Amino acid sequence: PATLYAVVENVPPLRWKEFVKRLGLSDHEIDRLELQNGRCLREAQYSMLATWRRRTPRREATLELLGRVLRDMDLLGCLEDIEEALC
Repeated sequence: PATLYAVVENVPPLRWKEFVKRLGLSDHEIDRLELQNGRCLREAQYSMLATWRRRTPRREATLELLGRVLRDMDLLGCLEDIEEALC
């Protein structure tokens, strides 16, 4: 969960969907995330990091898949900040 808060802050909100597209989650589910709760953008972005752990069958390394997305988006600096959150 703490890593999810880091990804929500380190990753930009406006381009979050693009970051989500790099995540590989169903594109249509991404649009539905706003319906789940758009009153709180952090809750929406958190929905991706939270719903992903639930909907995706990833037993562990949830940030790992996200980290690879960061590297593709040149967000390695952000992962280091997110990594600091875990530490």
